[PDB]
Formats: sequence, structure tokens, C-alpha cells
Amino acid sequence: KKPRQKRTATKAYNVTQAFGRRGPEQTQGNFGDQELIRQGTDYKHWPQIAQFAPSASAFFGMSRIGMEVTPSGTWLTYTGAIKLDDKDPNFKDQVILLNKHIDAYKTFP
Amino acid sequence: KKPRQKRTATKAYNVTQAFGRRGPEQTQGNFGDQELIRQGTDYKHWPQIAQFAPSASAFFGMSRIGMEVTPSGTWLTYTGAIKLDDKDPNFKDQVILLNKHIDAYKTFP
Ligand SMILES: Nc1nc2ccc(O)cc2s1
Repeated sequence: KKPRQKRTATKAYNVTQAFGRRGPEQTQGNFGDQELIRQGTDYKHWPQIAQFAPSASAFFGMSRIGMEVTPSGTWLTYTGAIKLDDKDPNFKDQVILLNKHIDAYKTFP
Repeated sequence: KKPRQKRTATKAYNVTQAFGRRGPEQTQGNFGDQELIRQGTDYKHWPQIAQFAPSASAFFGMSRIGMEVTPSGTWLTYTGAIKLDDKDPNFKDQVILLNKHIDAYKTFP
């Protein structure tokens, strides 16, 4: 049993199955429209999204890390920010793509 | 030369060189004692730390993602939490190791 953070979503084991329903609560992810949720790393523009995901070294190097204990369990918390390069020729498209998936679930029928 | 989020710290390119000095401010990292800062992914217990880092799929599946536009540019924000396995026989050691590195910088120059 690989832990949740090591899972990879695909068409046969999708974002909802691996990582739960999209939503606004603290423990929920909010990222992905219906196409990305159904397809995971098979999504047509997945590489353009993954360019922004951190390496293990960067995850622990760039982030503010903490530990919290709640009734549900013991949690390693993380927060940070990643600058988009507005000198990148593909900047405008990167922004459009990220905004299409952030909080997409709010307009799901 | 690589974007910050794709860098890999090592003895040749250490945590300070790759990710900046440890400290408390936003986008500043707070994780690592003197030994980890110097060695990065060559640190003896690096695998026991990296087991908690997310895959690219998990990062975008589990996290709360946002986009903050400020005078310095456009920033992709992330926040989330990784649950430790309370039934793992090494749970107690995992807690000790993470706590050893969180805010370690407060105790040395
Ligand atoms: N509702 C949630 N369950 C889990 C389980 C494991 C994990 O690492 C994060 C979460 S958020």
C-alpha cells in the first residue's frame, strides 16, 4: 500500500479516486476541471502543469513546513509560492491553463 | 539555471545555494538542521524525509492551489498537509526526524 502522496492519477485510477473530491475545505484539493479529474497524468496538457510541481528536495527546501496533531491524525503541513516567469514565451497560456483548473469544481453541474 | 521548484540540493549545490537561507518569511524555507542544509539529498536520512514529498500528480491533486498577482508578478500559491501513518512501526522515529528539522535554524547562526 503506497501512501496517498506517492499515488499517480490516470484514466484507470483518477484524481477523485486517488486524492478525493475537489472542494473548498482545508483537507480537500481544489485543482482540476472535469477533463483533468477523469484523466490525471493522461490529460493533454499535463506536462504544462507538472512543470510547476516541486522535486522532493524543493518541496522540503522552498516550503514552510510544520507538524499538527488533530483527532484525525498527525499531519505534516506545507505552504509556499512559485513565481511564474513572465519572460517565458508561454506565460500567458500558463496563466490561462492554471486558472481553468483552480476552483473549476464550482461550476460543475 | 533550473527553475527553483525543479532544483535538487546536494553536497555540491546545497540547500542554501538552491533555496536560500532558512528563515520565517513567506517563500523562505524553514526546514533543515546544519547537516541537512550542507548535504541536501546526500543526507543520511534523506529517504526517510522524501517518503513524505508528493508526486507531481499528488501535489496538484492534494493541495489548495491559488494564483496571487502582485507588484512583483504572478505567483502560484500552494498549501496542504500530508498524513503520517500512525500504524507504521517507525512512526515515532518519523515524528522525531521531522521535528529535528522544522525551524532548526532558530538554534544556530
Ligand atoms: N481527507 C484526507 N485524507 C488523507 C489521507 C492521507 C493524506 O496524506 C492526506 C489526506 S486528506
